[PDB]
Amino acid sequence: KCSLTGKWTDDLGSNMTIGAVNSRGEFTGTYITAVADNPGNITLSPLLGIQHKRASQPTFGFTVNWKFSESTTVFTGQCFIDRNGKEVLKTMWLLRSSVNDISDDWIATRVGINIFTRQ
Amino acid sequence: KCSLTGKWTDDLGSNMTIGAVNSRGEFTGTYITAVADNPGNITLSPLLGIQHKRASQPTFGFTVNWKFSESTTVFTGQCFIDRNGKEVLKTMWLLRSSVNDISDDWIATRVGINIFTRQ
Amino acid sequence: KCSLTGKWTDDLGSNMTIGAVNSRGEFTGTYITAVADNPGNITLSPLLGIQHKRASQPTFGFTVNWKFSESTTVFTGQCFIDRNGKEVLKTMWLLRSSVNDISDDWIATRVGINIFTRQRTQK
Amino acid sequence: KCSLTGKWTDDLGSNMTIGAVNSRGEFTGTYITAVADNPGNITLSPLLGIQHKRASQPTFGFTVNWKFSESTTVFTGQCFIDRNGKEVLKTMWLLRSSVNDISDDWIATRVGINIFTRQRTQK
Ligand SMILES: O=C(O)CCCC[C@@H]1SC[C@@H]2NC(=O)N[C@@H]21
Ligand SMILES: O=C(O)CCCC[C@@H]1SC[C@@H]2NC(=O)N[C@@H]21
Ligand SMILES: O=C(O)CCCC[C@@H]1SC[C@@H]2NC(=O)N[C@@H]21
Ligand SMILES: O=C(O)CCCC[C@@H]1SC[C@@H]2NC(=O)N[C@@H]21
Repeated sequence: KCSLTGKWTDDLGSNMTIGAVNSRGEFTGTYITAVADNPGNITLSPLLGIQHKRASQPTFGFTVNWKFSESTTVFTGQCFIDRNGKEVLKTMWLLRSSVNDISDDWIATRVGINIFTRQ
Repeated sequence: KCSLTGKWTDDLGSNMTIGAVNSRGEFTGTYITAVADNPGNITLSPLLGIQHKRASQPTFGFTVNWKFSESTTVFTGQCFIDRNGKEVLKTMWLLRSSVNDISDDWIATRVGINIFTRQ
Repeated sequence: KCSLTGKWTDDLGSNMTIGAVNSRGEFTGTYITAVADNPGNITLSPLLGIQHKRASQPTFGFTVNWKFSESTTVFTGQCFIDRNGKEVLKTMWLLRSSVNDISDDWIATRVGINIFTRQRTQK
Repeated sequence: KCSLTGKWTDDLGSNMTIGAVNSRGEFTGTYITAVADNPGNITLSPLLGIQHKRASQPTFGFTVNWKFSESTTVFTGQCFIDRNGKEVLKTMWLLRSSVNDISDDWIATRVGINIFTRQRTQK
C-alpha cells in the first residue's frame, strides 16, 4: 500500500507534510513551496485532501490554501510503488489566481506537474 | 461575499451540495455527476475543499472522491458575483484515472471546465 | 461542413480567419485576440494547423505565433455539426509564456477553453 | 541553437524529426510515438508548427495529426540552452480524442508533459 501520510519533497524543492489518513480517506497537511509568484512572501500553508482507501496505488486529490496569496492550487495524482518498492507521487496541478472580474476568468489558471518522493 | 455553502448545478447537469464553511475555509459536500465513463454506475460521492475566507470573490479548490470508480477529480476556481448579483462558480478540473503501472502515468489526466450556478 | 476554412469568432470576442485546407488537412490563418497580457500591444498574428481531412466532425490543432509577445498558444478541439447543421468548434488551449531560466519553467503554462462559431455577419 | 530542426527524443521514448525552419519560424516534421491508446496501430504521423524566430530560447507550438486514430495532439513549450549549451525542450500537451456528440465534449481532452532532447546517437 502506497499512502500519503509523511514528509515529501517535489522536483522543484518544495516540501510538504501530510498527517494521518482517516477512515474516509481524508487528510490534512502543510506545504512550503520553494517557488512562487512572489518568493519573498512565501509562508507555510495548509492543505486538505482525500485519497481512495482500499487500492494499493490509490489516486488522490488535495487543495493548498496559500496563506501569502489569494491563489489556490489543487493537486491530483496517484501514489505509486516504484521499481525499488519506494513511494512516488506523480501529480498534476491547477494554480488558480484571483481575478477581480469574471470577464478576466480566462487568464486565471496555470497547469503543471510535480513528482514527490519521501524527504 | 460569494460563498460555496448551498446547492449547485453545472453546465453538464451535475449537481452538488456544499455544507457550512468553517473558520479555516474548509468544507465538505456531495456530488452527483450527470456524465461518467460508465453512466450506469453513477452513485452519490463526497467532496472536501478549502476556500479563501476573507475575499468577496474567493478562489477555492475541492477534491471529489468518486464512490463508483478508482478515479479522483479536483476542481479549482473562483466564486464570482455576476452582473445581476448572482453567484457563479467558474472552475477548471483535473480528472485523474487509476493506472496499474507508473509507466502509464502519461495517459491518466483529463482536463476541463465547469460553470456552476445555484439550483 | 467542418472544413475549418473561413471566419470564426470565439466566446471572448477574438476573431480568426483560416485559409484553404489542403489535401493533407493543413491550413494557415490569422488571429486577432480580444484579450492579452498587454492588451495595448495586440496585433494580427499568424497561425498554422492541421485538421483530420475525411472525418465529418474532425479533430484538429493549430499554433498561434503571437507577433506582439514572446508567448505561443496552441488550440486543439473538434468541429461539431449540431442538430441544426450549425458548425461549432469546442477547443481547449495552452498559452506558453517565455521564461529565461529552465528552473522557472513550472510557472509558464496557462490552460483554458474557447468555443468558436463562424462569423455571423459580413462588414 | 534552439532551431527546432533536427531529431529529438522525449522522456516516453517517442521520436520526432523536424525539418528546416523557415523565415517565419514555420516547420513540418514527423512523429513516431512510443505510446498510444491502441499501441498496435502506431504509424509515423506528420506535424506542423511555428517557433518564435529571433528569440534565443524561443517558445513554440506544433500539432500532430495522428495517422492511425482520429485524435490530435498539440504540444507547446520552450527550447532552453542549459548551463552547458545543451538544448532541452520543456513542453506541455493536450491530446484531443474524437467524440460523436457535442454533449460528450467534456470527456475528450487529456493533458500531460514531455521533455525532449536531441537524439544522441545516429544509426
Ligand atoms: O505563488 C503563488 O501564487 C502561490 C504558490 C504556488 C506554488 C506552486 S503550486 C504548483 C507548483 N508546485 C510547487 O511545488 N510550487 C508551485
Ligand atoms: O467517470 C468517472 O471516472 C468519475 C466521474 C467523473 C465526472 C466528471 S468530473 C469533471 C466533469 N464535470 C462533471 O460534472 N462531471 C464530469
Ligand atoms: O497575451 C499574449 O501575449 C498573447 C495573446 C493570448 C490570447 C489568449 S490565447 C487563449 C485565449 N483565447 C483567446 O481568444 N485569446 C486568449
Ligand atoms: O493515442 C493516439 O491515438 C495518438 C498518440 C498519442 C501519443 C501521446 S501525445 C502526448 C504523449 N507524448 C508522446 O510522446 N506520446 C503521447
